[PDB]
Amino acid sequence: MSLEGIKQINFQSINVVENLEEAKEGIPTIIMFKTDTCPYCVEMQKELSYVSKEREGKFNIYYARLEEEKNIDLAYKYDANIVPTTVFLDKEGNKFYVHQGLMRKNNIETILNSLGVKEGHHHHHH
Repeated sequence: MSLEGIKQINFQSINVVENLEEAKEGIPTIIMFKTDTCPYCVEMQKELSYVSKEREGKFNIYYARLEEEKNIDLAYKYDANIVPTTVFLDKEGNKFYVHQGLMRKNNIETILNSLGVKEGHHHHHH
């Protein structure tokens, strides 16, 4: 939430990453492209929190802020021209499904299921 600012913004965003620089491979990668100031981002973030609640350690959620330079090429590489551009990638980053527009937990979650989310088999059984 809105605290610290330095490197603790993701206190509500679990399974998420600041940038691909922090993101890794193996676990399927979901890229949501967002401008600096965007309300729809927050709405989808909390939805993502719900998804992460039902899916601990399986995929990574990359918040692709248009605030940086890397997301210029990143944007076009993943067909991002509207916020939020949600592109669903499988384990190695196979761009399977892009969706430009807001969604909900169920629908996001179903698309992950459509990718496969194969890796991420590090989930505590209890």
